[PDB]
Amino acid sequence: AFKPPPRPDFGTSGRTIKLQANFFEMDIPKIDIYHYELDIKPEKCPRRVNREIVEHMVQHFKTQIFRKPVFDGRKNLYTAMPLPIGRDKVELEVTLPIFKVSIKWVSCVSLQALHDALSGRLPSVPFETIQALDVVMRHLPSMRYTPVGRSFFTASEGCSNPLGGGREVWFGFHQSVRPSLWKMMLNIDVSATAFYKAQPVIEFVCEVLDFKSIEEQQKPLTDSQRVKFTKEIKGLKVEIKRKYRVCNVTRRPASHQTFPLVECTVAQYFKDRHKLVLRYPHLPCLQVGQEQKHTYLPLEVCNIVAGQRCIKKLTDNQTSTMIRATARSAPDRQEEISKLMRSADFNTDPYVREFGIMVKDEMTDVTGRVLQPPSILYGGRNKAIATPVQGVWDMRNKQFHTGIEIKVWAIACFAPQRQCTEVHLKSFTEQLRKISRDAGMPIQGQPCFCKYAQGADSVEPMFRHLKNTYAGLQLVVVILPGKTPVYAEVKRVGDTVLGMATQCVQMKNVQRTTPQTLSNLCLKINVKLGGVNNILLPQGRPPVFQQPVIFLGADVTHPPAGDGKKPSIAAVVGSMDAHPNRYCATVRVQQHRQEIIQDLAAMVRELLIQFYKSTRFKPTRIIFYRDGVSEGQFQQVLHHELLAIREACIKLEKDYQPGITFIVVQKRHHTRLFCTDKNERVGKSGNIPAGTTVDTKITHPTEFDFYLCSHAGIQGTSRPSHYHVLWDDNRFSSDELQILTYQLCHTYVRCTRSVSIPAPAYYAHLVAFRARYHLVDKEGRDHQALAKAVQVHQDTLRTMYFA
RNA sequence: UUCACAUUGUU
RNA sequence: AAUGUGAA
Ligand SMILES: [Mg+2]
Ligand SMILES: [Mg+2]
Repeated sequence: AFKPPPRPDFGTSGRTIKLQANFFEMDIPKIDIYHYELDIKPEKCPRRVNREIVEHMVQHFKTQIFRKPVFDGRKNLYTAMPLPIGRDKVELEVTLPIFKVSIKWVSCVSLQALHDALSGRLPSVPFETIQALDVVMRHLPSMRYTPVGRSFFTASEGCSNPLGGGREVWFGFHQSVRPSLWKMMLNIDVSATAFYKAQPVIEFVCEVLDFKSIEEQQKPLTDSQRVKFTKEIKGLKVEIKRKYRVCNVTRRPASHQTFPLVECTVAQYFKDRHKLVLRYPHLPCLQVGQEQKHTYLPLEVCNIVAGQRCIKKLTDNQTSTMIRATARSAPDRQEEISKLMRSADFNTDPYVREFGIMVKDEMTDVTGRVLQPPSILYGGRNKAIATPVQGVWDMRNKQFHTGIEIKVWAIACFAPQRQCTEVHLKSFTEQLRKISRDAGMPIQGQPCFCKYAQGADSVEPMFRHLKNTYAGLQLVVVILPGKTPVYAEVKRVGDTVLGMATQCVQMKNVQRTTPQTLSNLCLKINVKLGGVNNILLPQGRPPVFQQPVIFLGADVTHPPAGDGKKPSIAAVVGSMDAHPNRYCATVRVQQHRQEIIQDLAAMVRELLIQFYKSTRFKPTRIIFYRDGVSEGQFQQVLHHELLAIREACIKLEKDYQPGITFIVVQKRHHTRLFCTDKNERVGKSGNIPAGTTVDTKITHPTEFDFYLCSHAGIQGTSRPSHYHVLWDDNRFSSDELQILTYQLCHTYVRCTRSVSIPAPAYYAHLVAFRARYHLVDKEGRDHQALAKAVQVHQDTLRTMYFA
């Protein structure tokens, strides 16, 4: 239950395609790097400050110690050659315009062993070596650019990309060192993010408060303005030589604001001590440093410090500007990455030079294979077969495999009548019934109930009435004016309080209908009512379907940044037929920002029981798609969760041991794939075609992983999903697993398109999202409360309410 | 809330 | 959540 299976073989299905990857081959010497531990006192210093300290230590003690070491920013120092220190732990006094730095030799890192690991010779890739290489490649840019995670950012020279509110777009790149079947690879991608302008605080005030000039406000500021500004600058760093974090903004103007020196004002203090007359004394001051102290600084003497990323949310306009700034088609992105790498000068990096490393300035050529899409089987009387072309198909002249006959339904319109009239509702009903009839989901008549309502308060009593009054009620269609807290309430009542099927529609989609919109809407409706939209062509499925098999999807969605308290949400879905089409859901609230699904065993047990209830089979196989786990958590996650699945099986039945395949689905990596041949590009975005598969050259040297871009690239540059097999009792071959995954990408019911991840994982996402909606504004006893919030009604348990 | 894709995620 | 590109 510990180590990931070796790659069984290489895929052979599908026609070849020439690709380029944003992986750049690295030359690594055979020598041994030497690793030393570093302890810096005081120990609370920022990583930047630590790097500065070590740099200064090397420059001040260059004599008879040390030539060019690299530092990870905390406790790790690597050197290409040994240091005249042996294993001795020495204490160095470093004074920087006060720091005690102890150096103890830890170990040796053999790059030769890494060469053994990249070949077949060594079973595993030694992580210490990878980390060493990463510290090497990260040393220089960490002190030249602004490090953000594994990326680096900078103010692009010659360009200004203002966002408003004292913010601008900084451009940069993700850089990571990764082992491959081929060589060591430098993964390089371009990115952009919001940073605070390094402008005077006065101009920051002007941009925040919308002043063209500071003279627009000659008064001391309204409380609204002072608060609006306080919320913007609080937490940011300003300077005068001296760095300060802004903890507050004084209420009183600099002329009036006082402090004890006996009391003295700020304006006066800057007159007497600094010979400074304040040109804007009517404006307030910034309280900096410790908030228990009384250090107040005028706005005029302060600048926003450069290199501070905007953590706060961007406004709608700032976001629009951001997207316009960073919108790149696939070829445009390929060229920007290439331009970046050619101008990067990695091989002239003195620290890269010290460790004898060479980096190839060209993208790696890779051969992909474009898998054939599955045929999609429909129902009705004509039993049409749809053939996905470039990851897309449609439902024109097609009927659902199993269409629900709708006899009893209602309409609840929370939109104002003056905006969404009865005529609109009637026309909408006619159109929807036409489309529904075409799709094989006949809405046989008019709704038995159609009334207007207002506010969330009216939801529960209206729904309670509906459930009491109309026997055999199948659906309530809820018309919403737009973004409103009524949606969350309709879902709370419907899914968790009364167990009623709802379908919400925006007012604008009722006022102006299109065949396509109504079609997709009919997809959702048919699914919610227990229907089967379509199935994979039975004879076109891989042989895994010859025995009972269940498909599980799992995801943990986490609370937004700058948060605590809000729980993480874990969602697991399971297939309930042989198609596979129908799914059931399980969802739990859990510890804040925990990736490991805590209650997995119980969830899986539920899903297995329900599977048996639906199919009268016990799965001989369990295929588990696990979204969002990064490499650094493979071991922990697999250890807990695999054992959880096994436990769920054992407790269900003595000696019930279905084979488990554990795949990690990853969409948030930095691997990009591009068409080498321009004539292979698809659409306006110029992306690789749906079905593109890569399991060579840039993948793992020993393990079972692959890239599958299962979706059509509509806009920007596609993200090919990465699949990493952490465990496989079923002994899948690459071909069968890749084809299975791809086919699963075609079973997603909310659209007639192949999606970017297999339907189970996507459904898991939808479930966690709905749970987020159930928990809106609700976040021992509190865990019980939150658990209750996400617990769906009994009549909702066997449904696809999350569609 | 029709949907997918993509982006931001010592004063 | 925001913002874009699109679809029978
Ligand atoms: Mg997740
Ligand atoms: Mg959106």
